[PDB]
Amino acid sequence: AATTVNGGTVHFKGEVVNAACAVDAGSVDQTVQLGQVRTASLAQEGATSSAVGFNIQLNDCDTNVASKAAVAFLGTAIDAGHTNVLALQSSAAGSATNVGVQILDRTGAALTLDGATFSSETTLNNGTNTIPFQARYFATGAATPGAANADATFKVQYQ
Amino acid sequence: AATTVNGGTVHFKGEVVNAACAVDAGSVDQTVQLGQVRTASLAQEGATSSAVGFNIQLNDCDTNVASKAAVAFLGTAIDAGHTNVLALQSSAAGSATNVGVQILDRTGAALTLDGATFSSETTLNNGTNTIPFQARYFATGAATPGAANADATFKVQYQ
Amino acid sequence: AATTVNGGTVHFKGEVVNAACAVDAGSVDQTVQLGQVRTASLAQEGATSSAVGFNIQLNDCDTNVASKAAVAFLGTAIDAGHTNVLALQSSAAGSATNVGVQILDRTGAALTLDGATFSSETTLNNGTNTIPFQARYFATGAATPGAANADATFKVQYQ
Amino acid sequence: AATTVNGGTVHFKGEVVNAACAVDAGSVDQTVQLGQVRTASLAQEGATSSAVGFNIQLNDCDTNVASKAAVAFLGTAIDAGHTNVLALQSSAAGSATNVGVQILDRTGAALTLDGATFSSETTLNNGTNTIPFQARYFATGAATPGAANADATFKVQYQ
Amino acid sequence: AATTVNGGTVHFKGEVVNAACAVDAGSVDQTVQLGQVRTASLAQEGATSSAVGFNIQLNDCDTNVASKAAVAFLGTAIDAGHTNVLALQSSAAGSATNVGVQILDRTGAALTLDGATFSSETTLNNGTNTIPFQARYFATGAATPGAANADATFKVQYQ
Amino acid sequence: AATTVNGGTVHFKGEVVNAACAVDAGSVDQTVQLGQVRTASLAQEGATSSAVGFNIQLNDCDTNVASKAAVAFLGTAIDAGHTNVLALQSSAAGSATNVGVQILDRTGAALTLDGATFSSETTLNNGTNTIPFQARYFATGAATPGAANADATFKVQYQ
Repeated sequence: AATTVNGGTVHFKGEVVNAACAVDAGSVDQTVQLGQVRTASLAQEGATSSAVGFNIQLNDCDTNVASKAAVAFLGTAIDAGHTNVLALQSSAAGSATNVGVQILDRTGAALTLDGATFSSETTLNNGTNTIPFQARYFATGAATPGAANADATFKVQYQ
Repeated sequence: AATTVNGGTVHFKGEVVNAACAVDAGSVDQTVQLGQVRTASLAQEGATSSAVGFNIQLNDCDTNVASKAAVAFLGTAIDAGHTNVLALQSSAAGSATNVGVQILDRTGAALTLDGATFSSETTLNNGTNTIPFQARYFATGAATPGAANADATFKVQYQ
Repeated sequence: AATTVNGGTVHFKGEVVNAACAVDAGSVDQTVQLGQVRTASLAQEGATSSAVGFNIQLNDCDTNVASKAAVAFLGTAIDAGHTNVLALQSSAAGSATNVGVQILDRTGAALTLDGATFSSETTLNNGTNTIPFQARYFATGAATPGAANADATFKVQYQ
Repeated sequence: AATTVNGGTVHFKGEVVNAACAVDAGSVDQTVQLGQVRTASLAQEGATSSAVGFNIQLNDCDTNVASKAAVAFLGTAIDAGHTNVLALQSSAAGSATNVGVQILDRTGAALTLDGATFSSETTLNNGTNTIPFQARYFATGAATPGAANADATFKVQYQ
Repeated sequence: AATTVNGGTVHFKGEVVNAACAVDAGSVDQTVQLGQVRTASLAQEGATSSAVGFNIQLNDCDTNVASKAAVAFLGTAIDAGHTNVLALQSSAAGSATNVGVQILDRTGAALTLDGATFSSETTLNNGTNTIPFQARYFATGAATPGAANADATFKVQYQ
Repeated sequence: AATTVNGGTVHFKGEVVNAACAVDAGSVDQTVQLGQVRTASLAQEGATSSAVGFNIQLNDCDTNVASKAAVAFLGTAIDAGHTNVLALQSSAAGSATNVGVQILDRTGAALTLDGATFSSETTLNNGTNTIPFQARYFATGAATPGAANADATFKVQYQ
């Protein structure tokens, strides 16, 4: 009485890289919860809210190949005058206006979202590594209620 | 040289609101572990179990705009006669029956899961605020072994 | 050689306030051990047990800004008829029944757990100040064996 | 001026069982921090390390229904001849080699990770209960630097 | 004027039992400082060390319900041939080997750490009672330097 | 009968390193409570509050492979000219402004949070070792009430 049935399907995602380190499986696709923000704290150009931090791990590093590392982000800018601010993208209607998302480097400086400007270097050691990062909102004009979600991709430079 | 490889993706979640307080990032989406409960403690209609507490945190409050707040929950009722009991929803097979989840206010009273009846008001103060809540199982009959998971959403009224 | 290895992570907790005093580090989050109690001493409604003492310590107080302080406690009541009794919350099963936790002021009167009614005032002095408090069990009926854990939050008023 | 705004989502997790006791909400999903271990302490097959303890707590126990309890762990073995040694799993790259984790019973003996061989029985009493356990590393050869995380599941027998 | 500031959190721990006596708050959870021991005194199997005393205090005892009391200890044994010796557990590294902790009854004998074999009975009187105990090291083989932390739990059997 | 039921999941976390010592399980992930601080003590740039101490514990040290150790910290700075000040990150709504966190060394000097500038070396001994550290707030300007949470990571050099 075997009583064999059909179970389903399993999908595997991965990548093979020729580099000194390998990005951790928990950092290739992660979601950061920023939380709600009051419009009273975003009332003029240049106003910023508080910051939320996230990390990127590097496994199996080898210092005999490379000793430094840097991360550069790529995404859609809010306009041509603010090249370091992300643009919100949730749906056709519902997103807020005159607001964006900034990414702060290890030195507290905003990162240009062009995919070529890399962050500050960080010395590595054999084994696991961690590179800190922060995110925050950045008002451009008068903020309005709505949703605020954004996506971005990053690349790593070992040298 | 300077080896560059592809990295991953980062997804940002948030919301902008026009209110006197903002929900904390750790309270927008949280899970509560109720733990196991014996069927012998749920034998007849109206029987309950011990409660488990969870909190909702409000940040950056201002008492010059509003001085009180209330929370109303929304979810699927278990029956037309039990409007204040949630219904279990995990999968198509392998869930308990004749049991539900109740949400208790800070006055020990059950909350109607219609999204309109708000809980008891609580005086706020400038800065961080916390609102207590409790959850417990409610039996509408004879309990049956199985899984017990539920979901609900809340809204905040700043009166 | 050097032989550098990965270490760990350190988390820092704190708060910046605008008031005459500041809560001590050991009083921000503390645990009070009530100890066991016999059901024979809790037989009917209104019965109480012995009290266990705890205190809140204030630091860097200044008498030129404020002169008196008071504390209000917020928590989940046991029912609508007993607003000064805190409800137990440990897990889904294994908690005692028809029993709660009462918090007594330095005057010996139980405080309502609504976050608005403050305790009796106490004159302060420059430097370190401590405010005494007591906790005891309270029975609303025939007590049953089980666990008895509870949590509460407090706010400080500087009048 | 109600000024109602959207909040968030709450997820509830639990289970209903027909047994003499119920597992504590704090023991259905727990993390054990083993800490770092030097490679010099793991040089040949069969070499172990120091132990770290963890507990499983049972609530609302009834002696009439049952008087003894035992558990059995299920997980992925590291090898065909090492069925009592759990295999590490953290990511594709960056994990220690030739080493696993062992789960010791209250009699100091290892446990087969097949989900069928239960541990030594323990007498119960009415109310809460605690069962002790220990975990340690186990070398199957020359150890290699890396990360070491693992997972397992357990079941309870109320004989 | 009326500056209100958020404070902190208070946690209460306790238990309600149906028995003749209740355990004092100072004996529910306590730490015993054994101090350092030279490895020269622990050189072969069966070697012991000097004893360190600790007490378990019972409150509100009644001589009508019960007349005598006894306790049993439950913990992880060091080996299958040594069932009355605890096993050291502090971390994955830096712990002593071939050394365990032995608990002695008021009669001078060592108790088995199975949670079923209770110690010698002790006559009680109305009011407060204390039960003496002693702890010492026990060498299974040749001692090695390291830490010697341990933990255990006890149950009281009124009769 | 047996009446076997389902339990839960156990998560094990650890690391295997090739170094002179190993970090204790209690020091790889710890929380430090700083307590509240008044804005009156943080009014100008360079003003500092009191200090709170914490330790990093090393186990199973060997004095034949290495004799001295050092610790370097990594985190997100608050400004380009304040590389020795850590930035606050709790949420996107409520956090103190112009206030950071400094990490002092056993020499009393602040450490640069770049992950390369190690602290002052300390002589080790065979067995357990402890390295002291202190943390404090640092004001870059006029302080603002809010939360003051922060995180950081460290690495060890066994020179």
